[PDB]
Amino acid sequence: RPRFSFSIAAREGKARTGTIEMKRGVIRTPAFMPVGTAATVKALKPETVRATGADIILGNTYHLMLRPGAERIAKLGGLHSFMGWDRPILTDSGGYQVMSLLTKQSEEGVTFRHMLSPERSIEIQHLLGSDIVMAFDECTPYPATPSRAASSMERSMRWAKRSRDAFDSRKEQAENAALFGIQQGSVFENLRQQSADALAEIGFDGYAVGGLAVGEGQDEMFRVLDFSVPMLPDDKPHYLMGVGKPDDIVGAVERGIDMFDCVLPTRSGRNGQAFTWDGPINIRNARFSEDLKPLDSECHCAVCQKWSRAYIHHLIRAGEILGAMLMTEHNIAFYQQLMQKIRDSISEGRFSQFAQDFRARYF
Amino acid sequence: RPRFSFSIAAREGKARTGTIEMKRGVIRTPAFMPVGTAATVKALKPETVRATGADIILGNTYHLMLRPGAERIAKLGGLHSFMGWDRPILTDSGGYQVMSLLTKQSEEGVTFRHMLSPERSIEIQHLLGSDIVMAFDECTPYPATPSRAASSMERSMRWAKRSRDAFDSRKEQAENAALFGIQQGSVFENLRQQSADALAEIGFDGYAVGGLAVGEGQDEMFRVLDFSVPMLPDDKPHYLMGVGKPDDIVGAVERGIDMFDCVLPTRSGRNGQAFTWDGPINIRNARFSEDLKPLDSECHCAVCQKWSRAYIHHLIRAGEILGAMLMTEHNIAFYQQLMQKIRDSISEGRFSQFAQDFRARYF
Ligand SMILES: CNc1nc2c(CCNC[C@]34C[C@H]5C[C@H](C[C@H](C5)C3)C4)c3nc(N)[nH]c(=O)c3cc2[nH]1
Ligand SMILES: CNc1nc2c(CCNC[C@]34C[C@H]5C[C@H](C[C@H](C5)C3)C4)c3nc(N)[nH]c(=O)c3cc2[nH]1
Ligand SMILES: [Zn+2]
Ligand SMILES: [Zn+2]
Repeated sequence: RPRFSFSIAAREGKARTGTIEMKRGVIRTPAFMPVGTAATVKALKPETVRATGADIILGNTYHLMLRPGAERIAKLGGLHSFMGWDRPILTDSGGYQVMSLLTKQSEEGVTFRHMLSPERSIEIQHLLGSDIVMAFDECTPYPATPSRAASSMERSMRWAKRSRDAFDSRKEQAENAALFGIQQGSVFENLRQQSADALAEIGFDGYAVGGLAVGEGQDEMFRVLDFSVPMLPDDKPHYLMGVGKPDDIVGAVERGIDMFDCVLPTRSGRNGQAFTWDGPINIRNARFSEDLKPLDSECHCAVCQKWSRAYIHHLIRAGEILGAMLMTEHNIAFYQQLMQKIRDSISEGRFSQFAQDFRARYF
Repeated sequence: RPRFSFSIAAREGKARTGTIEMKRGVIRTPAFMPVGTAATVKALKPETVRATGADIILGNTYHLMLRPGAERIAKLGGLHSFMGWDRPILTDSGGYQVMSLLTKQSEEGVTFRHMLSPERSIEIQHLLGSDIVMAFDECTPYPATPSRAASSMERSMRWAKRSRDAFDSRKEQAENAALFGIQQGSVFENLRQQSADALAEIGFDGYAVGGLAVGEGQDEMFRVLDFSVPMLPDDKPHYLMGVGKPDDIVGAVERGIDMFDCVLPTRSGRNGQAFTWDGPINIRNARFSEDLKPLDSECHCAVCQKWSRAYIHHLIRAGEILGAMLMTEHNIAFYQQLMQKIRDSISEGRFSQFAQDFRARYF
């Protein structure tokens, strides 16, 4: 396999389905990437994550640099060996924590004491042995004034160039990993354009839409996606960072997005929320106490083949670890099944009908 | 398979190895039974528990009657269907909580508000669909004066008769399940004898040694086992309740015990203690932070085939669920491997040498 190749096999409107080939495996797109902070997809063994259909998982610079440490993970053989996942890994750069968290910021980077800069972030991702490296950016807070959004975005573009140069200066990283740039600009079309232009001028293997799912709501997110994704190079993958609920994903795919990551299936699962084709349910609710049906009626996952809502209701109410294990496996499988249905419907030219059918039932 | 059959295949001294055949499967003895309070072996799927080699698991009247409720579990199909374990299940009767916990006691039973009595305990075990039912007893506290130990023991024997009669009066239970009586008497030989005599006069399918592992220490426990186990019928299984550390198990087998249950491999695992043939280790200790070896060098479990001490060290320190999953799988597998080595060494007539070798290395 090559270091990186994206090929588009079918289109419907702005939607695309295809594959990313990398040394450690193939990624079917549109793709959902389960996430983790501490070198684990919470409550799942890697083999379980792979069984749900995930092709790639996501890790993060900020948390792994604190614990167990990037240098430590490299001494131990890298992240793949450490956690036992041998397929591609994408790592975020720390740029969302630049917003979400404790800091002193400057053009050099951000101090948290721990420092992150374009160079340090790319170095940490190298030490982890990430397959897809994210540029170090600033997720602009929402709302932002145009002036502030512009200043933030411009800094991110300078950081994007520094990220590219750091990555290219490390031959092993440049020969075996991919680098994605991240578009900023808040909700403003001209800033989004300026950012896309800067990023394509630098040149990346893939392009993320950053700065969304930060409180603007779905309607505004979709409005921004409407003009922002066509600004990105068509022939490279488009990654929407931190999205989202099943209906967010469907709409985003309709607007040209190829890749997604979100804590929702994992986190929500441990809190008792199960995704179903009839919408989400909270398994802790008393109405499930004697319900022998599986979480979802059509789901193919191992949890729905064997255990009832009633049992899982009990496990979550009792604070049992197996409750979190089962809910998480189901929700990740659900998400993977959603992505499969999306890929199949685009390849068959019936995605708009699927999106319609999906929404009528889910809502 | 019959309702219940115990056959002894080999002996060495007081030690025995054999099988218990029941409708839901065969149990190899000496046996270790993983336990749970809430219709789960904590942090493990049933299939994982079975893969470690367990033939039978233990549940408990007291906790399941509180949550999710015995009647509820029966409405849902019984414990086996509910939790997804189709092999035998032994249930304790609530008698240890009579000691360990909130109560008003009388000859009728104990109020906790929830009531337990011989009749109610046996009924709950029926509703759960337990394969091996424990008589409802009182675990005498330690230390106890001879007078108090006797009074307690006598009440337990009256409760044992009531337990037998309740069990026999329910034809489905009597035809498909087994009933074990529990010997009391504290540390006093004459009371232990009186109790064994009472229990054999009633007649049970198996006999438990109750009232130990309640703070007397190993030396005293062994001294009591020395005279107490030969008081029990030789041709029925001998179950030591709530024991124990690997060396407790080896010594108890040397004194004629066939069956064991303990929270240690599960609980200790979630707290960071791993069992190894070189003794227990606390994986949280900094000395393991960069240790690429598995938990144990010889263990056959899936965790030792794939992950390092370093990774599991990280998981436990980070409070990750997968840390508890991995530690628990390993410790239960370890315990099952110990039992296999014990069974093999008795069947080959080299158990005393194994016990010796085991202790030299473990300590
Ligand atoms: C929620 N909406 C949202 N997320 C966003 C992220 C993080 C993506 N998820 C990774 C992450 C973040 C947290 C939570 C988990 C694990 C680990 C820490 C990595 C996912 C973002 N990351 C970067 N670098 N830049 C953004 O603009 C950005 C915008 C986001 N908008
Ligand atoms: C620790 N030493 C010890 N245990 C003992 C138990 C409980 C066995 N384990 C079941 C149990 C108990 C707790 C903890 C887990 C799950 C569930 C609740 C069932 C194991 C005992 N049970 C009964 N009926 N009688 C005893 O004399 C007795 C003595 C014990 N001495
Ligand atoms: Zn499912
Ligand atoms: Zn092991």
